[PDB]
Amino acid sequence: WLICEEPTCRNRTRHLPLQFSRTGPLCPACMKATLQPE
Repeated sequence: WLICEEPTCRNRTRHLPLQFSRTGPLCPACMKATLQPE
């Protein structure tokens, strides 16, 4: 899941310019962990 938060979940912030995959059924609450680094 560390590979999820930093590289792939930062690319889910590239979904945030669109914001329909805000909910996103892939990983349990893993975009806020990317902000523990950002």
